[PDB]
Amino acid sequence: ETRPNHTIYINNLNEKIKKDELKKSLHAIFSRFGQILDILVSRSLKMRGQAFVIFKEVSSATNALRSMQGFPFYDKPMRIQYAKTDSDIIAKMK
RNA sequence: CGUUGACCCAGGAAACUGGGCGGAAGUAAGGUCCAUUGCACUCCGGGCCUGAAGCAACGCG
Ligand SMILES: NC(=O)CC[C@H](N)C(=O)O
Ligand SMILES: [Cs+]
Ligand SMILES: [Cs+]
Ligand SMILES: [Cs+]
Ligand SMILES: [K+]
Ligand SMILES: [K+]
Ligand SMILES: [K+]
Ligand SMILES: [K+]
Ligand SMILES: [Mg+2]
Ligand SMILES: [Mg+2]
Ligand SMILES: [Mg+2]
Ligand SMILES: [Mg+2]
Ligand SMILES: [Mg+2]
Ligand SMILES: [Mg+2]
Repeated sequence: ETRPNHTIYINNLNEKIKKDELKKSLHAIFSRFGQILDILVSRSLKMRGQAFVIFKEVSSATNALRSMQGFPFYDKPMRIQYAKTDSDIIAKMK
């Protein structure tokens, strides 16, 4: 939401983009900010235009957040929040 | 779809078994047109057009 999460929630994503290449482009732009646990993207009716990237450390998520906030990606301005709830791996990876 | 195999994973002392992995399907995916600004982590909106593939080989449609 607005409380620092390992995982950022991105939206206003250009839905015209194919799935894997939407990752590929996302994973590159963001891996700069730190180790990246995974990137989830569905093009379903209600999951499209949105991506979850999960970082190892919280600080990576935080830095990725404000730095990239509101920038144009594929001709559309990203909106970034902290994700409302922790991504699954965070537990599973224990 | 069948047979004989490769490789990964789970179980098993093992033999092997299951999945990954085939005619799958007008599915995935692609173009367009509509509709959606959507908080998820076991697919998964609709129309038209186009349209695949198991990892290898052979056999069969
Ligand atoms: N998809 C398939 O069933 C492939 C069969 C084909 N005859 C082959 O040997 O590869
Ligand atoms: Cs085994
Ligand atoms: Cs198999
Ligand atoms: Cs469509
Ligand atoms: K048996
Ligand atoms: K098989
Ligand atoms: K088969
Ligand atoms: K399409
Ligand atoms: Mg064993
Ligand atoms: Mg087997
Ligand atoms: Mg077989
Ligand atoms: Mg489709
Ligand atoms: Mg259709
Ligand atoms: Mg073949």
